[PDB]
Amino acid sequence: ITYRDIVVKKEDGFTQIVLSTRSTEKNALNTEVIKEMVNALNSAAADDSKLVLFSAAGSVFCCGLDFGYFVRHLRNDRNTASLEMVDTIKNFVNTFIQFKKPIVVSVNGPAIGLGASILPLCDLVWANEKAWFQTPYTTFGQSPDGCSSITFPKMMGKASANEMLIAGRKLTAREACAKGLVSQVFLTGTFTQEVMIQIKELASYNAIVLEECKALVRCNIKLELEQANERECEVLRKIWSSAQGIESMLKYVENKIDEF
Amino acid sequence: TYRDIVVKKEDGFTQIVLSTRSTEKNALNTEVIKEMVNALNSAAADDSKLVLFSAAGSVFCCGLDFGYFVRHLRNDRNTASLEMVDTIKNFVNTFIQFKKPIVVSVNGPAIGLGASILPLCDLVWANEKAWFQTPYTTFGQSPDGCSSITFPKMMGKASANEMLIAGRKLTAREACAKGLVSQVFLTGTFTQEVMIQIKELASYNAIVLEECKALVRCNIKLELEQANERECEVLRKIWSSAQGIESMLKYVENKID
Amino acid sequence: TYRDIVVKKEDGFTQIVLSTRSTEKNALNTEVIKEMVNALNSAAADDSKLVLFSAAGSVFCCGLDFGYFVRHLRNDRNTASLEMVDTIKNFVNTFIQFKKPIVVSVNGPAIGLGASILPLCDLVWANEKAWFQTPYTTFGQSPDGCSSITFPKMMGKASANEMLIAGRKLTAREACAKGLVSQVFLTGTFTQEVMIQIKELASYNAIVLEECKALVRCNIKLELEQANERECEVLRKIWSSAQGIESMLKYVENKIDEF
Amino acid sequence: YRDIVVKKEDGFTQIVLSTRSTEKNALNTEVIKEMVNALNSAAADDSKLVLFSAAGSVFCCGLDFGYFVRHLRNDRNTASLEMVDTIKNFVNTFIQFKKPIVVSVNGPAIGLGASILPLCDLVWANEKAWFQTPYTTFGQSPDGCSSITFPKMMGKASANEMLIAGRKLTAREACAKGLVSQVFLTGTFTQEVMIQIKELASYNAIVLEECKALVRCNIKLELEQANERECEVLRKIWSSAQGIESMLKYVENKIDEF
Amino acid sequence: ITYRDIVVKKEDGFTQIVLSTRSTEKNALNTEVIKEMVNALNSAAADDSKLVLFSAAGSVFCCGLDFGYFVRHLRNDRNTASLEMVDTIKNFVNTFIQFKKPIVVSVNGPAIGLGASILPLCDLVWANEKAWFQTPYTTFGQSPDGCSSITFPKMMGKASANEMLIAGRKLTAREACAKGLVSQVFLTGTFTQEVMIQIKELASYNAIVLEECKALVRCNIKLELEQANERECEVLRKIWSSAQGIESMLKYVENK
Amino acid sequence: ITYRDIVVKKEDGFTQIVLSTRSTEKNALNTEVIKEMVNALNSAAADDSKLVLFSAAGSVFCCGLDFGYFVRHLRNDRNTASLEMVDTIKNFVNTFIQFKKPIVVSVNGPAIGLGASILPLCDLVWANEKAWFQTPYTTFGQSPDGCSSITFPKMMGKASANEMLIAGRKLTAREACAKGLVSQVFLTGTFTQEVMIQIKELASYNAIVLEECKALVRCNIKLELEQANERECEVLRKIWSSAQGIESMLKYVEN
Repeated sequence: ITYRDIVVKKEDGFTQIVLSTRSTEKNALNTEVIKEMVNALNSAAADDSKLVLFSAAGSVFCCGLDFGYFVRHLRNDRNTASLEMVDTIKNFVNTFIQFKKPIVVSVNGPAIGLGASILPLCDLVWANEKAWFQTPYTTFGQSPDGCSSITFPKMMGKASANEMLIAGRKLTAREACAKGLVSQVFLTGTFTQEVMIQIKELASYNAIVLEECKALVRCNIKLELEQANERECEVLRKIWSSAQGIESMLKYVENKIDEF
Repeated sequence: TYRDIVVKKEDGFTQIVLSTRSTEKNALNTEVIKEMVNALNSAAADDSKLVLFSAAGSVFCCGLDFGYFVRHLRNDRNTASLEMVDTIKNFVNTFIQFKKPIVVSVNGPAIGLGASILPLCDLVWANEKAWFQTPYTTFGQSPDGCSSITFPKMMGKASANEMLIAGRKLTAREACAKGLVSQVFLTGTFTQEVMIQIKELASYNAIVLEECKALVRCNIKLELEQANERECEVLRKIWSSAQGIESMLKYVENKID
Repeated sequence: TYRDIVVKKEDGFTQIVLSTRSTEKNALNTEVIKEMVNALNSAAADDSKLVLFSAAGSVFCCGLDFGYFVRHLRNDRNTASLEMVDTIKNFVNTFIQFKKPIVVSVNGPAIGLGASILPLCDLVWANEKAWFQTPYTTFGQSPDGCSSITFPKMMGKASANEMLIAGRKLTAREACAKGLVSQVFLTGTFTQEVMIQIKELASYNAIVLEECKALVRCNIKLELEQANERECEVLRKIWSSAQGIESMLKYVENKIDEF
Repeated sequence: YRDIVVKKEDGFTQIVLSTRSTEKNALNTEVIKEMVNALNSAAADDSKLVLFSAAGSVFCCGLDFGYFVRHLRNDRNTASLEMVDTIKNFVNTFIQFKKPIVVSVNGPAIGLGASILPLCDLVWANEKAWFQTPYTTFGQSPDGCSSITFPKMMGKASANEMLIAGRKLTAREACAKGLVSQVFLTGTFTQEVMIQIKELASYNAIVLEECKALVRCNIKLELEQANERECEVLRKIWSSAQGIESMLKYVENKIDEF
Repeated sequence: ITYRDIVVKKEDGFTQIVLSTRSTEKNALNTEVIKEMVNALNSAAADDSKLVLFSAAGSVFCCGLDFGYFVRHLRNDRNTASLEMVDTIKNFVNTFIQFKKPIVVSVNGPAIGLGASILPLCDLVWANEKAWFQTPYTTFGQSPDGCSSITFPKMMGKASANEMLIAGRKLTAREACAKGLVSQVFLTGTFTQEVMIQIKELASYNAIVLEECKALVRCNIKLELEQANERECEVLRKIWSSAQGIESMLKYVENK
Repeated sequence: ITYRDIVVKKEDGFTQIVLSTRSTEKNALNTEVIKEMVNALNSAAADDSKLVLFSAAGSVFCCGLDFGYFVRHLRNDRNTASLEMVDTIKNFVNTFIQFKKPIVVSVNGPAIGLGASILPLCDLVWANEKAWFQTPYTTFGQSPDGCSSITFPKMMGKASANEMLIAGRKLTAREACAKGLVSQVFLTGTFTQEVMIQIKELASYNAIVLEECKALVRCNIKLELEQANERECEVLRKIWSSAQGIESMLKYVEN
């Protein structure tokens, strides 16, 4: 397949999946982009690669959900649109939870909201030093997504995780790395060649050793991730179908656009 | 009316301030614990969105008042160690069961039970001059406040044992890096800043705040409960023994602080 | 007397010092493992309040002696990998089951099994010059020592995989920031600070120390047991396979020690 | 409430399934949300326990497939999402319920009407009632956590005779298999149930609730996990062409044995 | 070692522990009786037996906790006494949980309360047809003990378990056998000789095989039992340290 | 698709595997018969049947492991042979654990040791009324196999499980049905007739539905079964490579 909003590049030993949106700005996630992503992942699961590189094109890595888009739909019909909304997010998150091959994610810029919370679901997080990370859930008017309700407290402690989850604090690549969110930081000048050279190193390893490393790590966390996803989504379906949650989303979008 | 605490009902939040009169340095006796639990029970049932837990004086909380407790253990070992353990369990569980977010503001040193309760709260705000220690092996006790699981969870077992076994102190900056503290505040503007930040938190959607806490507390709650009971059972055993009382007396007669 | 370790029964603590003769740079063969288990079983029964696990020489423990195990696998794959995997499993379980606190002293590189057993101990005291690696992808192996769960628990999944999959080395200070090491020492005063702090710990209440260990280890023990079993099950599969034998044969032959 | 009758009494609240928007106490969306509402009220009131019973000749024939297949056939995607959401939340209300629930079974319990019974605490059945979970006849995988609760009370082989083979159990054989906990004679079923409920309502409220809590304790998470997995599967079956097809076949062909 | 409330017999291949109380009626359990049992259980763990036979003398196998005894102590100081009471129960129950050899329990009279809830902790339950079984906790005014909050639902399903735990119903030996509580029912006439024949048969088996069958079975459920015992005792302590809980026990003992 | 010891029938909606040994007595299991079953199951898994029917030919179902076969091997080389034996049992048992389609088992006569202990790993168990069941591990001189150390207590309680596991108890088809080991009992005259009617009934059901019921029911117990299989095999390895274990089997075979 060729995609509207993503580019896929099949190499020997690895498959590249590049978020490069056209129907949204700065790699925002709407329904269509998400189904393309899940589609590219499913295919990458089945091809002859040993691992996947998840990267993004342009300025930001992923700004998360496109609330400007979703708020129109929930305003039009909140009970249908939040069912669909929440079902596509859950499916998205589970695609990461279920993925058998290692996923290296390569972060070129800002990762926000759902663009940030999916990161812990991959196997290696490689950040450009100029990227920063935020899950401003309380600004959005939603509770956590992407299993960040367990993965953040697990990697940074509950207090530190709540600084992101409740207080909506941003983290530089180096702060995210210290808190476990990011596993390696790269100098900006040579980011993509350095990522390219390290990815090819990983692709030269035994495929079975790679799958087994990931399988063994994934054993005693997978059911926790499944449940967090299920629990988060249930909560989001009741918030996004509520009068306050819609209003909150509206309020957020009107403010976001109101700047010079 | 409260002898050892102050309760301030503010817009969207309730402030409980530790300010002891029956103890020095905000130390915890059974009486002080009782007040805090009741204050917390009241705050949970009121129309605030969250609780700010802070303290007054040079110290945040130096933990259990062992000078007070050792006297009671020497009177009646079995009664006093049991009441002591039962009141701690209840104290700890109140934090574990609490549905509203609790922000804790630490303006000075937090020692022993004063530091182990902090992981049970939602955010930990610390003055840069605050420091942290759980010198259980100096006291002559095993962990309290669930710290036997919470410390290993935030910092890994080794770093956690540096505190639990080796009795190491952490600066607010070191604690922040180790996950005990979530934000360090500058000394000059400490109280005004904490108040600005709590008010902004109290401006957030109440349901979003509770759901968020509910989703986080969710896969840890039973472990916390199990750990609280296990911790308290070991403490009752230690504090009812001659060896345990001897340790407490050693600490009270030898301590310099 | 042991041919690969020195045991110093001391006042309130027992020292187990890895100092192999049958292997180079404190590598682990079947004999070395067996002695360690012996010493740890004896130390579990003495009236020491705690164990200090140290080493002698320039390296702490470079992990599995692959030059030793490779011909042993090349001979009798099925039984030999069972032996090999069972002796590791037992070595690892001994740490998991140990009731007394273990303080480990690291005065050089800990590589592979030499590094993955550290999270099973209680305090990790490292010379600033010590470094840490689990280069599993280079060995041709899946994780061992329960590192499949312990590493992601202390440092998070992604940071753990930098070690487990990407084969990265950590300095003492970096290992400390990531949970693996609990105290870094200056090289000049390392062994003397370690001795004075061990004796301070040996002066604490024996019951209190045993109870701190029990409560901390409590909600993680079955996870460790299950992860050990699961990892050994996979290692039997890999080391008894054509490609896993070759990977080991390739490593011990191509390897040029950076320690 | 259109479809249920609540009867608070001394020490216990009775909730009677008595549908008028459906036949034979079938569960449609309306009926389910009334039941959840009534259960939530019962949780908040001063009763020590709940009696869940039914009016008419059938206890509950489960999902009203005639009602649901109309919705599924319009919009597979949205209707299967809504449908699974309402069942999950129904089932979850039983899972989370803190007071003992005694269920009084007066007639056939079928499909979801039998799969909820193990989520209650005592099951008292008329000797003339029978039990069936004909999932393979409907064309669905199990619901109500019966994928784990049936194997747990009677072993997997016997559970699959219900779940796969579609076999009926009399009240007596359901009793031997642990699904029913007491069988009563038919003539004065309601009189005898009522005296035993009054006996149970004489017990300490805290003791009753601690007994519930200590049992539900061991199994609550497994129940939530089974509910979750089943609903995931049903979302896939009911939004598929095979699934809709199976449900229409069922609705159109052969009518009721209750 | 001599005991006042139990008789221990070291036979060839098995040890027989007989509950035969002198300080209680109907083989009721008070602190000292429980202590003597834990002691004889530890001794039998250590001896050369392949397995233990657990039985009782008299018309009643075991009527459970001696509430007359305990209520006196709880009256004095409920706080302190409920802990002591709950800790000796926990330890008793844990002694069965951790026991590594097979225990065969032989029941020739009513087993009531704690007297019945320990049976699922044993390995084989052999009962006279005239034996019956009851856990009338709601009559006592307590929540479950002996791990019965998980052992009864796991053997009979939750609804059937609650007919015992909540409704306090009695099961005949036959009914308890159909429910998995009893594993073999014997006709009354030659009950003890029949039991003795069968225990010697079991003792003929390889000791390691016997210990290994037990360890592999117990392995899957050991934590759950320990946690059940933990929760149950925590709840019993808060019931027996309350006004309501002492009232319940007072009423029960007075009515008697 | 050719087998010495089993007849496979790729039928309409279902595949029937018939145990009919020649290399052993009474459908007994040795390395080769076990390896044939595994291959035949793996093939059934891959074909377009919606379910598997596991039957046996003649008057006995399966008397379990052939100890006359195995004990010569153990005596010859206890370490190698006890490991080989334990590895093939593990893979056989795991084949049942991991199986995605329902398996109906048709039990025509006695099921003994591993012949009875695999029964709980299947989904439906239909027994001729004259069929009986035993797992006499304490007579063989071994610990449990087939996951029966967890599956027996989960279906019947721990006490009734040890009647079988420790006490050598034999269940009639009726008692086994009452204990949850058998799901249906069929009167003698009409066993094979009825089994065939009923399996055709089930093969008329939706394939995905059948596979989903199996996946949902297995879900909850999968890891426990795997851990029990691993655990049992470890202990058996120990017993079968010990003098007392070899002594036990030898005695059993001589008697």
